Amino acid sequence: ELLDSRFGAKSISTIAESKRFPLHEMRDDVAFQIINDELYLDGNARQNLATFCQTWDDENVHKLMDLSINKNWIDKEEYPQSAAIDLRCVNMVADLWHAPAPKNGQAVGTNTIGSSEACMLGGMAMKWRWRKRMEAAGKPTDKPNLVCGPVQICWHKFARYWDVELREIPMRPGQLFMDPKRMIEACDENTIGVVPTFGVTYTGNYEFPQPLHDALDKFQADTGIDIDMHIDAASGGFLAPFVAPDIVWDFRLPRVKSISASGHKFGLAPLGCGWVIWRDEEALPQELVFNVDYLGGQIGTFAINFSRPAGQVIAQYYEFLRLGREGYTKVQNASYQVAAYLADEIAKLGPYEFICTGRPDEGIPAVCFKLKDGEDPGYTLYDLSERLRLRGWQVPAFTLGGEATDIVVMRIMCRRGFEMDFAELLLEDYKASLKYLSDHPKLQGIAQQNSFKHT
Amino acid sequence: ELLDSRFGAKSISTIAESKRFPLHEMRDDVAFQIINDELYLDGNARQNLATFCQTWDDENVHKLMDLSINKNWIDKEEYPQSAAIDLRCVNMVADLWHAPAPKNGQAVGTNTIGSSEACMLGGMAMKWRWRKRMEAAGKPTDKPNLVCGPVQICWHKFARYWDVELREIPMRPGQLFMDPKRMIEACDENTIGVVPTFGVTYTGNYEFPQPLHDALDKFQADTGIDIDMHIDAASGGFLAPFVAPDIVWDFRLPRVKSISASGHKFGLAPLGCGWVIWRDEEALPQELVFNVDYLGGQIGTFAINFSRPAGQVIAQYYEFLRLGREGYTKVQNASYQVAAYLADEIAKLGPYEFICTGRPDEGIPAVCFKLKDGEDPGYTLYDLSERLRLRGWQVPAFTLGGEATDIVVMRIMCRRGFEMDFAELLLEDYKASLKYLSDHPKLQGIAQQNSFKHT
Amino acid sequence: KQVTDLRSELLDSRFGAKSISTIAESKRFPLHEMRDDVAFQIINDELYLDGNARQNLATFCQTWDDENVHKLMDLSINKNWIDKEEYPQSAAIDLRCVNMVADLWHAPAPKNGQAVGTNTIGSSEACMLGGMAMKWRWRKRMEAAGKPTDKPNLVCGPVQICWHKFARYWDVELREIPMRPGQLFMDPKRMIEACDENTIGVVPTFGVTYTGNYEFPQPLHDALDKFQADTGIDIDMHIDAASGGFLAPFVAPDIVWDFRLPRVKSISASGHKFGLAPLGCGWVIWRDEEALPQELVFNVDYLGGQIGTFAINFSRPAGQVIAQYYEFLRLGREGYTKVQNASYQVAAYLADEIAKLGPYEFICTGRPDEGIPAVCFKLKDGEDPGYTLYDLSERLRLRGWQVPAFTLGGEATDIVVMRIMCRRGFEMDFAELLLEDYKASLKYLSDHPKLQGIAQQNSFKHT
Amino acid sequence: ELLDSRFGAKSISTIAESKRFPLHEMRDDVAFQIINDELYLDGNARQNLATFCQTWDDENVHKLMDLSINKNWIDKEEYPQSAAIDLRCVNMVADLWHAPAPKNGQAVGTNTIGSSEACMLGGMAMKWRWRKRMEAAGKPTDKPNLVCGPVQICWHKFARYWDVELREIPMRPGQLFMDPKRMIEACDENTIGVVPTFGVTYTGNYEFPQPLHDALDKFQADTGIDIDMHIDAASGGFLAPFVAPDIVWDFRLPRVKSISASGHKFGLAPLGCGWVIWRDEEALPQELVFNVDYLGGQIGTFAINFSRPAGQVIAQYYEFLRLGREGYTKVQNASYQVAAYLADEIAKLGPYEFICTGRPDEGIPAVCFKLKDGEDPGYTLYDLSERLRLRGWQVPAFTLGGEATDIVVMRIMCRRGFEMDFAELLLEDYKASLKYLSDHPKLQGIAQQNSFKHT
Ligand SMILES: *Cc1c(COP(=O)(O)O)cnc(C)c1O
Ligand SMILES: *Cc1c(COP(=O)(O)O)cnc(C)c1O
Ligand SMILES: *Cc1c(COP(=O)(O)O)cnc(C)c1O
Ligand SMILES: *Cc1c(COP(=O)(O)O)cnc(C)c1O
Repeated sequence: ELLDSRFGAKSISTIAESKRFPLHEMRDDVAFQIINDELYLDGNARQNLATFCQTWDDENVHKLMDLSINKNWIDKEEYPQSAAIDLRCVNMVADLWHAPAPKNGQAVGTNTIGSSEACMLGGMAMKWRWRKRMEAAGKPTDKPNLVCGPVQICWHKFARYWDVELREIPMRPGQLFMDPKRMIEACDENTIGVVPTFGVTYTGNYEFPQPLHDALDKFQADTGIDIDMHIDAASGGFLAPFVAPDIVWDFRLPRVKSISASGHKFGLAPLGCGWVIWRDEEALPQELVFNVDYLGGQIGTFAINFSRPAGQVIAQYYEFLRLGREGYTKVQNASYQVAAYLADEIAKLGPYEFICTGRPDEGIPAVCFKLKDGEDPGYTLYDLSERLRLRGWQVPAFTLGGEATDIVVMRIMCRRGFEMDFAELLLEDYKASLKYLSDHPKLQGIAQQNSFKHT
Repeated sequence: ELLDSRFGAKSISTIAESKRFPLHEMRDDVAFQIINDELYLDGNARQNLATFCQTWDDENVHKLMDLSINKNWIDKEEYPQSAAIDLRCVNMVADLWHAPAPKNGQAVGTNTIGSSEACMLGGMAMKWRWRKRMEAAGKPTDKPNLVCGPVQICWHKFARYWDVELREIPMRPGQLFMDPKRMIEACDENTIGVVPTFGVTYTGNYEFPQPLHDALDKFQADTGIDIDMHIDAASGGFLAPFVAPDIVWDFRLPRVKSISASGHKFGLAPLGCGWVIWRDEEALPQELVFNVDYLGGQIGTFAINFSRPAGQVIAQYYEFLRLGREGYTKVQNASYQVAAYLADEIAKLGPYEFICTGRPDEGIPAVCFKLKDGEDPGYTLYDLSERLRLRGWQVPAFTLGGEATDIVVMRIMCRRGFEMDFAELLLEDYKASLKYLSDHPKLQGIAQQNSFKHT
Repeated sequence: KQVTDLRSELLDSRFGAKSISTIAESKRFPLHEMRDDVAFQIINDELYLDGNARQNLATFCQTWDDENVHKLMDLSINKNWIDKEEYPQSAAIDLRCVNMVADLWHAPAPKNGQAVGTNTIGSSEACMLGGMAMKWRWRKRMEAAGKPTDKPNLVCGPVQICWHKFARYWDVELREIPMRPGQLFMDPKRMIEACDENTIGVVPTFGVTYTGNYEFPQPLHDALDKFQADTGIDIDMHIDAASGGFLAPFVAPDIVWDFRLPRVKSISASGHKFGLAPLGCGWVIWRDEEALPQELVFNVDYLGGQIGTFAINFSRPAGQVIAQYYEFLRLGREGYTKVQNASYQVAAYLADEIAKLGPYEFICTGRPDEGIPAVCFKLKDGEDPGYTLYDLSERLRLRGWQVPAFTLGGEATDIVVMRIMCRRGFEMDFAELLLEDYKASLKYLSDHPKLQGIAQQNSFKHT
Repeated sequence: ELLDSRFGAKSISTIAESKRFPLHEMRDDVAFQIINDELYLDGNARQNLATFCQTWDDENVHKLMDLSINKNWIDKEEYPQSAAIDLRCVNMVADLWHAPAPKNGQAVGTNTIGSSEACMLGGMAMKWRWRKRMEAAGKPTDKPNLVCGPVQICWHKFARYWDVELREIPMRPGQLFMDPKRMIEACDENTIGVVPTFGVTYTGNYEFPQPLHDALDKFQADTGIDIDMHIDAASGGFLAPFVAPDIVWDFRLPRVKSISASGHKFGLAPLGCGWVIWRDEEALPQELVFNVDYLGGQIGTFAINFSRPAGQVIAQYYEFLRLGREGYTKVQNASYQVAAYLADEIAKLGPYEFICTGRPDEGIPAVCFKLKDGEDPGYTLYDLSERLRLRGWQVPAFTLGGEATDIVVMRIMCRRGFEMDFAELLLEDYKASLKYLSDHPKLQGIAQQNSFKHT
């Protein structure tokens, strides 16, 4: 019966006998080749403008990852040097965010797999601080709520997974984020804390912690209710410090007790890297820290994951070391330049409304636009997305949350390796698409599938 | 002024300015070299018998991991084929654990970073399942407890972070594990479930689910109280199915609603891979599952992390494809023969009483022993542990938990790579140590430091 | 009543097939073939048992990996050094090194364009070549004089073991000036005493293996000149510059030790020590044509005329010469100075810092004008700080560091020293880490008094 | 002014500033490329039929040699595993040559850089053995001699360096080797030993040690004088034990007290590896062995070299383990079948007389032939040799020593990698050279340069 043209031998079908555990062994390199070949069906992401996550390859990151394939992060004993490098990073990130100079030399924070993990960790201490304070006073502590904006999905999880009532201030037309006013309306003694999104996923815009900080101070005076903040700087955290160092959002704000960020977003780390830093020893409840015994003393951890590769910490460190402040500033500005240029060029092409023009002071390096209300140029942005996909380009169109469920937007993400010249290409394909849509009016209204929007 | 003999130029110390974010850029290949050089301080782990995790390099895994560096586990859209390989592995693991053949062709479960995340996930599902049952019966739900043996630390965490009373049945002399009787005294209507550890971290013994299962059956008959189980098969999950298949521990038992294991332990997968499988649709409360829109429809995920590499999943598949049931049976067998050899040989070298002798029907491939009571051979197992460390071997000695807190043990872990030849090297260095310790009596009692134990 | 499913043969977990032991029948020559990749993987796997040497502070030899050196070595795996015909370009490179090394040591300008000297495997080969050369030069001078040649002797200081061998193998009587407290080196006075009409030569060691100090050839050279005026005995030197040989000419070029001294007839050194050559490279250079007795040089025929060799080894790889040429070429005078300086800066820092932590007396504080980049110290006399240097070495080993504590020779058999060697790739950052581990160790020994005096094994001291 | 076309920079010449030590730095890659480029002027040896040494590249060997570039043979302490391997080899080789089973489980021998060092060692042991014995009898030990045959240059070296009178028995027409009768005549009380060369460099025939052994037995019966042997098995050492094991040449013969061989000749190791084995303990004088101290005991070495790579020993081991007896037999026979084929075919091409035709029982895989006396086919072997070179082939013609100064031979060496297909091509170029010389009668007797002949 069946032969394979690669091997010149009897066929082994990954798609049959994929319902059960395999019975027999297979020659090693044959297994390797079968799998390798089917990976060619994966995209490479170079033409993907939806994703936040690092997609550019650096030959040096590959080597570091490869050496670190078995280095256990949780094993501080066998891999003391990796452990050291980790602790360094914790500090360097702490510093980048203006955390108070730490007491003994070592800042209160931890590496994580991503911002998802950093956030629940952020959330758990937030809930714990609120709880303790609340038992102290002698009041019920069974109904905690969290106040926030158009948060990324992980916050919704935390909410459910931790039994916290989520008051997400709903998106609405010409009022897309958490403003002072609607925040204060959602706060009372049962609020564990307020979570501004420093770099909203859906739109790219910054939520500005400073106006929000003011309203929480006035709140305290008025009601004697003290409220903390946690900044989800999933992408913000490695942009602002460099391209807008005078946006005050970080630890410079006394209410911020912790900040998290994805290193594998604008932090230039490979996939698998996240950070969270607490203001000081006191932001982090001791009941959450578990001290594990090892050979030269005992290190306490607050983390969900246990064993895992230390590869990404080493990489993150390598980016940190090679670039520095000076170097990050050049990288991030390169991207803002591309975003900005795309924003200026895309306005010329249709009747668009910009939620985000890719400006260092308003948000991350991303262009995000919607069709001007009740204007009809002969196509939806879904339709336009589709023509562009026929050109290799993943540019997502979708609907926003809240009360702006109505609105369809397009969002372009300018990450590292999307240089000016590709930008150029995109625009040539972008125009080609308008022209084709123009010449075939029947193409209007047909596509309607929301794309992957969450990272 | 300071210079470096690698680079014959101005010194760049990573230990100076290691507390703040660096200002200036560095040549990319110097930064790489600086970090590469400092990783040689890390152990290669080949002589470490403390860890459970994979440390054997295989060129084909290295290659797969390297291709997979930017592949996003959470992005089913752009990496449609990794998405596929992940779904197969879920299926294949379900099968391995005797999951009821899945109704629509896809088993209920999910990849994870490790058992840590897989156990919380399972724990969460326990807590919700129980809640929903009490609510229905109109009863209070404020005091949930979990009943278990000498569990790996990850469970202490679960209890803490999710407000569950952990009834850890205490280790005691001649009574090291969770027995049916002590298990029953700890149970009540608030018990969200029982967790046997099918491969105890501290000693290597299996807690056999079957006797405990009987006890719960009798308990339900007596009280009306229906208690579920989740098996912590961290190591046991990829051992018994192959070398001891008629130990009845898995979904063959009606109460076991979910199983978890480490891919990076005896799963043979590289660091950062774990599995959890649920019996059927009803073991997973829907409220826990979050739906993400993409282009080809929408997928539901129950998972703490978000973005993270697909490398591991793919490597874990390669393992499955290349080995099969046949393959793994031989691989696990090889380990068991070594531990057995070691336990049989070591029993001759001193007054030792074994808690674990590395037999496939008792536990994982590990040797675990303590000094006989009232016998004094002229050294403690800490003393021996240090002599060994001088000849490169990491053979941990530590003390047990609960009421066994008195007991010092030494535990030798046998994993892939640790072949009979090396076990021979180890025996020689063992004997040489016993001899030096014998000629140098003064050394007795000096070392007293607990080694990293939890994995 | 059973539950397992087991196979009745030893299995390997790597290959999922029958076990094959390296330990069983490693006592006879193997009978059967094995799959190549399996043989490779078995051997490679048991090489992870070797140290990587990065925290070895005992050894002199080069241990830092450079990607370019790996590639030259790999290209040269089959390049036979002795085959001047097939590898003529390897042959010219080798010649270029000899010239360069002569220039570096102030050998008088070669009359025909080529210096007198040869590459070797290491200093060992070099010194015996040097010693045969010395022995023969003497021999001839005495038969001319019609005096007996059957009782030769050699006069030197605390030499490296290789001179003990030379002396044994070649029936030369060894007059080793013994070591002794506050006089650890072959001084003018004592040298003179051992010398008579049977002394083939004097061997000063430019950079001592045991401590790291230079014996300074100049003062010994003056003693010898004075010795000739008195007795009429004309005595030659050969300098064992095993490590000094690539240090001083860059960081202390006014220390006069080389061919600027007329009694120096040959110098040897190890390329794979401070030469920055990978393992397997040495050099001996002769002052000139007359320094090398014609009877030692064997003339081999090859296609483009005939070359003469003075070597113990024959067939062997040109990998190291090529690599050592690369070093020479990329670094140059400008560069070696920098590289070498870096290392001296590490020794100097280690010494200044280590002094602060206990009752030590330093034999060698790693200073460009006194010796190589090495710290050597002993415990002060009649002082007990609560450990011996042996014990400290053992706690230190427990953190990965191999820092040798051993006894010295001659009459300082009584004295125990610790010796740190700073070589390329042991940078200031590491030094730091060592220090932190050294303090830790002190603190551990302090809290554990019973530990004192138990350890007494000598470490490998010889390179 | 002057520029380099490779780097579009100022020229840097290696033939200029290569009279004195360079003054300046140079970029690391530029140096690399400069040297690397000139190495293409070196030949690859694939077409060189002069050399005995290993020239065939195997990918597995490259990798091991590259792992061991820093691994110090003399540093038993830092590289314990290499030390173990090195020792295994001494045993394996010992076994191979039928040494008596060693007392304490470790044969008396050592790895060397080559046969040359290996003979020097054997050499000194011979002189010492004789010195000791003669002192014991109260006799003069100032006039030692060595009896031997057409030795390789290392013995001429040994005789000079260590003041021994070399009594070489000279080759002469019709008798090219040390025979029993001329052996006996050169022997006396001052003979430190006899050295038969087990595979003569200049012709490829074996000197057969047995009928010499007889002569030494008969000699001792008559005179009372006892003479020992050392076999120079540079090449034959790793041929005979596989293709012709009942040639009695090794430790079977009681008077053999040491044997030496080149690994990098027929023992298949890369350049830089030799072996010398002693019959037992007593074969090796204790004054020759130096005892270094190290941390886990003390090892006595006997060797001229100190620090050097262990790369080749590890390589040599790899060749032993992967090939075994069965493998080597196959390997070497293939070399002989080429040799045997060349001899038969060359024969058909003109008026030659053979000294050696590549038979397993007479010598090594080598063809060696001279012109028939008083015949003139129209060229000298020197002239043939030159044409052969124009077609890329190194095939040495040269004269023999002593009394055969009159005889010019060609010697073809058949080593691993010179397979049947290349034999064929050689012939096709041999045939054409002969036709050219035929057509150009003027070329005759012009060339007259001896080739490198010594290995
Ligand atoms: C992408 C995103 C996340 C998810 O973070 P991961 O690193 O992908 O786990 C969380 N918060 C925000 C604001 C995001 O944009
Ligand atoms: C090691 C271990 C764990 C932790 O697993 P990771 O895969 O390292 O997250 C959990 N449970 C048990 C029983 C273990 O042995
Ligand atoms: C290292 C050393 C030697 C031996 O050199 P090798 O190249 O290792 O043979 C000789 N003399 C001195 C002074 C040494 O330090
Ligand atoms: C080449 C050769 C030698 C020399 O040994 P090397 O391995 O080249 O150092 C000695 N004897 C014979 C017969 C040889 O052919």
